[PDB]
Amino acid sequence: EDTCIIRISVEDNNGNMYKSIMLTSQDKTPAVIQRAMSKHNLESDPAEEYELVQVISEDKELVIPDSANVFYAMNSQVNFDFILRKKN
Repeated sequence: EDTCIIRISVEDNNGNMYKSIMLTSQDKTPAVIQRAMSKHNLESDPAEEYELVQVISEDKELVIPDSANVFYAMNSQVNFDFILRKKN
């Protein structure tokens, strides 16, 4: 129970996949941002250098780090896929 695949690619490329581990069910903020970035070896922290966007469905998208698992707080929604890219 409580399980979802979380993917994170902070390096352009609209196809190249980076992360996608279905951890138990709890992770997102800088903690997860490091598992996908610090892991491979690309940009770090989605602060201002670059931004991300968690696509869900209907109307539920997140952006910028500090996302404290914003999702299980009250429920869930299909799988989790976050795409990040450089910025200013």
